[PDB]
Amino acid sequence: DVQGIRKAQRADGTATVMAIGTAHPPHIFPQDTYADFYFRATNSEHKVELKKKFDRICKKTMIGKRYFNYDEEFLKKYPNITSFDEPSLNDRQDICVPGVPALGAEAAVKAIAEWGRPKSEITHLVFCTSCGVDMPSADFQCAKLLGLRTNVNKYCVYMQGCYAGGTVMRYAKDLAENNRGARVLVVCAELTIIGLRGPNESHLDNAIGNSLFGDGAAALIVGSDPIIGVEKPMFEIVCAKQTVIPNSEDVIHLHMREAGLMFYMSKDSPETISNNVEACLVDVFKSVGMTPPEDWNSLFWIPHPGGRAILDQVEAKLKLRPEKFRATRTVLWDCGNMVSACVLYILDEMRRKSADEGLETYGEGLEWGVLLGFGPGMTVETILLHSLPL
Amino acid sequence: DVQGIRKAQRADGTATVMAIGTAHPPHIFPQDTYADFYFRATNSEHKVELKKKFDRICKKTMIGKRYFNYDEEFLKKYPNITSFDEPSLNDRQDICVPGVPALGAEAAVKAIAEWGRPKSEITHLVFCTSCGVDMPSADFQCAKLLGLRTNVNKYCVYMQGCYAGGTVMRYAKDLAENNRGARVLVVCAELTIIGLRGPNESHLDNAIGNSLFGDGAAALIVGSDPIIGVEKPMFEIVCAKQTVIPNSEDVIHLHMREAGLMFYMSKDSPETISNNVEACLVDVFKSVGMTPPEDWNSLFWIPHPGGRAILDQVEAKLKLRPEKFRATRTVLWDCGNMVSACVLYILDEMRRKSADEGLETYGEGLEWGVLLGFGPGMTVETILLHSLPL
Repeated sequence: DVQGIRKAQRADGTATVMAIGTAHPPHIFPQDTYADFYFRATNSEHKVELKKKFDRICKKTMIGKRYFNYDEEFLKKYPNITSFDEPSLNDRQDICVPGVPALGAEAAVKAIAEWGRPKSEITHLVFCTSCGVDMPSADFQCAKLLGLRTNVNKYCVYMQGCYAGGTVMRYAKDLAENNRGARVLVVCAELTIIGLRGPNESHLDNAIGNSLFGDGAAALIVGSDPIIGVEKPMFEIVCAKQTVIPNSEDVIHLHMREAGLMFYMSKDSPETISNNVEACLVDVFKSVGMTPPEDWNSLFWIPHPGGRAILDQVEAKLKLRPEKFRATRTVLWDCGNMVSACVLYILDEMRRKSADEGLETYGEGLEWGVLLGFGPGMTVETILLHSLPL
Repeated sequence: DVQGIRKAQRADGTATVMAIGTAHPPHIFPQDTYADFYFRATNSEHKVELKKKFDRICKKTMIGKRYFNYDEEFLKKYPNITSFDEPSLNDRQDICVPGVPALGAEAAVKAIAEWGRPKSEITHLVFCTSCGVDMPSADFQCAKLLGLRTNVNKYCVYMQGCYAGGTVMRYAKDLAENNRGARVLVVCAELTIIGLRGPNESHLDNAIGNSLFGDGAAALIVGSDPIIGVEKPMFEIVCAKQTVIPNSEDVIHLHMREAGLMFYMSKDSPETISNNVEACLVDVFKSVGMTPPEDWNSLFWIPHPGGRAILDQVEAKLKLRPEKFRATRTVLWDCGNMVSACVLYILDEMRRKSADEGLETYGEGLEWGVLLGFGPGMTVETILLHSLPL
C-alpha cells in the first residue's frame, strides 16, 4: 500500500527550531581601526583620499567589530589575496574548502549539546556557505567531522549569499515536516577570505564590501513533533517563500573568478528592498490563509542586516518603532555581516534575551514573527514564524 | 490554529513524476574518432603512446557518441582551455554561467509542454549543475528565462556531481509531498567545458574523464495528487536516501581551480560501489517497512552509467540478468555520461520504451524499481520508485 507507506512516513506537526549554536574564528578586528589595518595590509596607504572615504564608510556601518580566521601576519603570506585581482582562487580554496566545514562543525557541536539528543538521531544535514566549493562538497566534510550516520540526507546550499539564512529555514521546514522522526541539523558557515581583496578606485562598491562582511557559523536543530519534556521547541516555521524582485539583477552580484569571489553592488539595495518587502510579507500571510496585521509592530522581526541603510529604510517603510530591530542591530554591532549566519545569530540573540527578560514567548513575548533574508537577484526569503511559550 | 494551517498546507499523496523533457547542445562527436579529435585539438599528437592508450580507453567506454556546445573551430579560440592547466576558469565561467541555465530551460520547455498546464502553476524549481557557479545562481537564471512566477521556491543543487540525478529526486519528493498543489520543476543541465583540458601523463585519470563526459539537460515535473484526466502520473517516489561509503574519499574528487574544474579518480570506483550497493538497497526497503526482494530481477533499474565497469560489476553483484540495465546502456551509448542528467534520460527511455512495447507499467511492466546515483564521496543516492499503470 503506497498511500499507507506515505501516511506512516510523514510527520504530524510544524517544523520547529529546538536548538541554536554559534561559533566565530579567533581573530577580532575592531571596526574603528579597520581602515588602518586594511590599507596597510593592502599596501595602499598612498591612496589617502580613498582611505578617508573608507574610514568614513566604516564609521557609518554600525558594526563594532568582526571576527576572521586570519590576522595581519597571515595575510603577508598571500600578496595575491591582498591585491585587487591577481590570480588567487587556488589559495582561497585551499583555506575555505577545509576551513568552512570546520567552523560550521564547531557551531553544530554546540547546537547538538544544547539539543541534548545523540547525534545518531540526526537524519538530515543542510549545509550552507558562499565561501568555496568542492567535490565532495562542504556538507560531506561537515558530516565527516561530526561523525553523523553514513545515511544522513544532505543538502549543500552553495553560493546563495545573504538570503541563504532564510533559504536553509525553508529547506528545513519541508524536510522536517515530511519525515516522521526527522531531525534536521542546519549549518551556515562563512569564511569571507574567499572574497577579501585590495582596493581599486574604479570599483568602489567592491571596496565597501570589505567594510561589511565578517566570519561566523551558526547551527540549528529543526524537527517536527518535539518530545515534550526533552526537546525545547522555540519557533515553528509556518510558511517559507522565496521571491525575486524584477529588474534588480544589477543591484548585487558576485562572480567566482580566477581572483576569487568578486563582490559588486549598486547603491539601490535599500530602496529596492524597502519598496518590495510589504508585498513579500502579505504573500506569506495570505499563503496560509491569514490576514496581515494592521500594525507591523504586532510581530517580532529578524531582518537580515545586509547594511544599516537597509534596516533603516525597512524600519521606516513598515512604520516600526526603533526597538523592533534591537536584536538584529545588536548582532550587526557585535559581528558585522556574516552573510547567511546573521539571521540565525539574531534568532539566538532574541530567544536568549526573551528568556533573560523572562518574557511570554521566545519571540520577545509576541506570538508571530518574520525572518527575512535579502541578497542577489534581488531575492527575498520570507519566513513566517510562530514562537512558543518560554 | 498552527496545526490547522499545517494540515491544510500539505499534500495528500506520494510525489509523482508526470513529465520528462530532454535537450542536447548541437555538436555531435562520434566516439570512434574522438581520440583523433582530442589529441589534435589539444596539440598533443607528439604524445604517441598516450594517444594509443586513450583510443583503447575510448573503445572500452560503450559510448557511441556525445553532444557538446562547442566544435573544433570554437576551441581554437581558447588555447588556455585546451592546455592542461593554464588559467582558464574565467573563460569557462563566461560560457557555462549563461549556457547551463539556457540548456536547462530548453529541456524544461519540453517537460512543461508534455505536462500541459500553465507554467504559472509551477511552485518550486530544483536546478542542478556541476558546471559553473554564480550569484545570483543558475536557478535564478533558468527561472528568469522561463518566466516562472516571481515567488517560485528555488533550490540550486550545485557541484553534486554524478549522484545528483538522484539528489534532485530526493529534493522533489519532500517539496511536492509537503505542499498541497505544489508542482516541482526539476532541471539537470551540464556543459562539460567547465572541465575539458589537455592530457598530461602524470594524470591519466583526469585524461580518462574526457573519454566519458558529454553535455545534456533533462527536466521533470513532479507533484503529489495528480489531476486525473489532466496529468500523466508515471513514477511515485516512495523513499529517497543518500549514503556515504566510508574510507573512499579519494576514489572520485573534483576541485574548482584557476584552470577550471579538475577531475580525479582512482581505479577503485567499480568495486567500491558494487561492494556497498546491496546495503543501500536493503536500507531503502526497510526504511518504508518493506522486505527487499529475494531476486533483484523482480525490480526495474535506473543505475547511473558512471562507467561501463561500474555497471558490469553492479550487475554481477546483484545477480541481474543481462537485459536489466538495457535502458541505462542505451542512454550511455547514445549520449555518454551526462553527469546529473543521465538517470533522468534513462527514466525517459524506460517509460517511452514501455509504452512502445505496450507493457503493464512505465517501469518495464514491473511495479517496484530503484534509481541510483553514484559519485564523489563516495556517495550513493538510492531512490525507491513505484511505477504506475501505463
